[PDB]
Amino acid sequence: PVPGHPIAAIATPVGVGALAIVRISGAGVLDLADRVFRKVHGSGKLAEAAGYTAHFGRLYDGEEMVDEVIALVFRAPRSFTAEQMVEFTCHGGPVVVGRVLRLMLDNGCRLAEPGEFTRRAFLNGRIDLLQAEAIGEMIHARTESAYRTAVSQMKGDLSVRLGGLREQLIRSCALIELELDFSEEDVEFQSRDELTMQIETLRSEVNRLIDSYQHGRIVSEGVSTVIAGKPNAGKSTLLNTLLEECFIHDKTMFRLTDMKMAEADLILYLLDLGTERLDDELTEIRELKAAHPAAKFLTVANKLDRAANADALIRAIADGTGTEVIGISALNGDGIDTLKQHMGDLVKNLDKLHEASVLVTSLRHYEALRNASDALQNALELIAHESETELIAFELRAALDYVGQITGKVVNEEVLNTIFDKFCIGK
Amino acid sequence: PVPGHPIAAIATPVGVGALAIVRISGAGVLDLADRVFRKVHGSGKLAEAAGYTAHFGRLYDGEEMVDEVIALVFRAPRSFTAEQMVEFTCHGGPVVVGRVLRLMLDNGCRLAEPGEFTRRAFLNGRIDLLQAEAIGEMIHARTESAYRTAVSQMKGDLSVRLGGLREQLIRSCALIELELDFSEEDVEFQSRDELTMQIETLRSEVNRLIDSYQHGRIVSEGVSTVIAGKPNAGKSTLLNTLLEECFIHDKTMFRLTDMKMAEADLILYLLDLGTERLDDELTEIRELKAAHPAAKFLTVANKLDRAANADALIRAIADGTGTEVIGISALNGDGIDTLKQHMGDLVKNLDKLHEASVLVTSLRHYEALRNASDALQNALELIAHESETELIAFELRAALDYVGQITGKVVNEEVLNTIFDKFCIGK
Ligand SMILES: Nc1nc(=O)c2c([nH]1)NC[C@@H](CNc1ccc(C(=O)N[C@@H](CCC(=O)O)C(=O)O)cc1)N2C=O
Ligand SMILES: Nc1nc(=O)c2c([nH]1)NC[C@@H](CNc1ccc(C(=O)N[C@@H](CCC(=O)O)C(=O)O)cc1)N2C=O
Ligand SMILES: Nc1nc2c(ncn2[C@@H]2O[C@H](COP(=O)(O)OP(=O)(O)O)[C@@H](O)[C@H]2O)c(=O)[nH]1
Ligand SMILES: Nc1nc2c(ncn2[C@@H]2O[C@H](COP(=O)(O)OP(=O)(O)O)[C@@H](O)[C@H]2O)c(=O)[nH]1
Repeated sequence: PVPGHPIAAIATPVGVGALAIVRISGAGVLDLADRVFRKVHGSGKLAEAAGYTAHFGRLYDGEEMVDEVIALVFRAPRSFTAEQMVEFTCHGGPVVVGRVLRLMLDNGCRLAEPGEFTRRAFLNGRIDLLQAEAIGEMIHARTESAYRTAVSQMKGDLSVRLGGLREQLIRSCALIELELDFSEEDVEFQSRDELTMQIETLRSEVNRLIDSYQHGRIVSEGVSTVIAGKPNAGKSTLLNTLLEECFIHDKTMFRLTDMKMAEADLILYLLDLGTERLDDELTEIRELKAAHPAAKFLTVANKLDRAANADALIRAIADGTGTEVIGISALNGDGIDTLKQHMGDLVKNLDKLHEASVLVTSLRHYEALRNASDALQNALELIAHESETELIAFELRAALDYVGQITGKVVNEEVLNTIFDKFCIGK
Repeated sequence: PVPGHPIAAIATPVGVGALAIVRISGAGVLDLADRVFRKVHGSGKLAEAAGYTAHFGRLYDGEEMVDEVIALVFRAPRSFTAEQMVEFTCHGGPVVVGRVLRLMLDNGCRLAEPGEFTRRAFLNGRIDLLQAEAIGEMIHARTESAYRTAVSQMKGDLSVRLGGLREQLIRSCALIELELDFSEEDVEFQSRDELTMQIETLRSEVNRLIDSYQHGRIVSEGVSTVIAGKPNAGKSTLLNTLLEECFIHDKTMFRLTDMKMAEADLILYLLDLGTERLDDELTEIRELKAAHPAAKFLTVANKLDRAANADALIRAIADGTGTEVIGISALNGDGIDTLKQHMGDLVKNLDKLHEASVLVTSLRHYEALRNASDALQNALELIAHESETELIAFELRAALDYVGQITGKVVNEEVLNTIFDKFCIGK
């Protein structure tokens, strides 16, 4: 259970508050703490204290009282990082808290890399990659549904389901992984008949998951929306009135941005109604819609506040493009309520299984679940007819390898880096 | 030791972090905690737990897992508020932390008024008014010297010294407070000779303190500086290049502002060098200096970047006003280093006793120490010659009343309000 280098970090948000937490972790941490911590009543040393036990004392830079704090000892595996840690919670002043962090840093600790604490929690096996990512997802969450999704993932709901898939991928895999030497007349009395039934129910279980990512990505990172249109359309004017940037409506988040339009849930084409000289740029809107059939298209006719006649003009833009058109005054803010309601339509019209089925989020998992079900189909369709008995065991191990990668069974230490660099120093 | 209404509050700074602390306190708080907290391994209830003991469990809104937290039980008088409190430290996401606070609020707690926690700590007598104010002073501190000053006051250094004054004000006061009935031929063999010596050493001890406020106010709330001059002088241009607003230089803070000039440590008069048509507004600068003799005056000749000749002009502004003049280009930033150095001169030239003498800060204390030494002089000079023996006991009780007010011996519950309204919700 090797401990890491002692590391320290401010664990609470930057700013002014009643209290802050400096948290240190790693090899010999509470011996280090003892050099600077001094118990106020009696001298019960921290290194002598039980886990989950709090101590009121003072921090010192040699006769220089840094602050009055409360030290929380954690021991053994029974901590967040699953190593030795103490957590000073001090007065929540920026100058004070910074002094505390420095004191730790001067007396043995190094500054924590971003997400290193959770990284250690995963590496020590207290928590898995899903759960690790879930911690991050919760802290950054800005929607209720995003928050609730991370709670589920932290609780491990997905991990349970994925563990229930590793089940057959241990069962049916090791069943053929023992063809190594004992292959003379190996059977289980019509055994391959049940193996196909194991895979068919196994692959369909993976498919139920790969499906939820459509809803999941929306809940996690919101409905990605592009605002298109030629210069002077009103793009800027709409953007800041609706609030790279995002806003919330009907418990759903919308990521507004410009430029990769491949992968974009909703396209809003802005064109200045009755103002456009060259109005056959509705040919342009016809070929945006055509180039992104997966997206939801929505034609936003701007500058409705002038020319009070444009009902026929709206219908002409509609008919000429086959898209849906909405009249908008981005300056005044007219019909915006109607535009917003049309935007909230995207989530409403999708699918969504019985709420028991947990939503998979994050591209990484999706792609792996795909890679798994492809290897599963390779065993199902490509191999299961007349093909060999050694190449089939390759595909099954490939699937178990893929399902396991999402939970961290196979550590990539670059998959980890992209995950934890996303975290902030302190977690 | 009457407990207050259970109150809850986010105790950590607003924002995004690894961890946050919701802290609740008051009557029956850990019974309330128990309705929502659920220990993860075993069911050791919080209300059954020892003080200074931490518990890892989950918060719930009835089958709805709010978060995975760690509860810290505090009991009896042995807590910050000196009442029953638990402190949940949860994942530091704004959505999460807010959910936690709501859970507390829905299950018995009310939202804490600002500074109520420290208010309770003072009211329960765990801590005094000085120490109470010191907590605030530390959290808001933005200078090292401001930080170190609050630490001293939190440690109680001033309180010790002031307690050492309450000494004689109990000794010499009750010595004459027993003239109530036992006055027939009361003596202590030439007793009044030592009483004057008690007061003379007592009043001079108060005077040592009233003196430190000159340095103290600077350390606490910084050198208050007014930037004066007629429109188009360059006031705005200087202000934002030097950074209502304040900046730091030579470990000292400068409060820049416009208008009450009564009470202002440093006045900078800006006038556009070589640019001023009506240059006999140096009559105006002569009568600012004359109207505020206590302040430090400093004539700042702006717009030096044009007219490369103004050495003679500088000297003319100098000679015509008897002030010190500095050439400044507020736009380019020339001679600003020289202006800053002249500003740092104010703190350097003052007094400062041997560093053992603690700095009194805060107008409130100052005025009270004055009120005390005035009552002390009333006993010393007004009374001690031929005056009565009943009116002398009035002045001595007045001094003890004044010295005691600064430490909270006499609670004003409006003195308290102005102090704690200054605090933020959570402390
Ligand atoms: N003071 C504090 N420190 C933390 O590290 C922390 C909080 N609070 N609040 C939220 C909590 C959530 N995460 C956890 C998870 C597990 C453990 C832990 O000590 N693990 C033991 C539990 C066994 C037990 O005591 O019942 C384990 O062996 O799993 C600590 C924090 N968390 C971090 O965000
Ligand atoms: N978790 C936490 N809670 C707090 O309330 C708190 C921190 N940390 N860190 C800084 C500390 C400073 N203030 C104090 C002061 C006294 C006590 C206290 O429990 N008083 C007992 C001490 C006796 C003992 O255990 O030795 C007393 O009777 O005076 C708690 C916090 N503080 C708040 O800002
Ligand atoms: N009358 C009117 N003018 C608008 C409206 N929206 C934008 N404009 C004007 O059109 C100009 C360009 O708009 P802008 O949002 O910057 O479009 P963009 O440059 O393509 O992002 C601005 O100077 C606005 O004054 C609108 O709804 N009504
Ligand atoms: N060349 C030059 N122009 C300046 C300087 N300082 C200010 N100005 C100009 O003087 C004008 C008024 O300055 P301002 O700071 O607003 O003075 P205030 O209105 O009295 O606060 C501005 O428009 C500046 O362009 C300087 O140091 N050099």
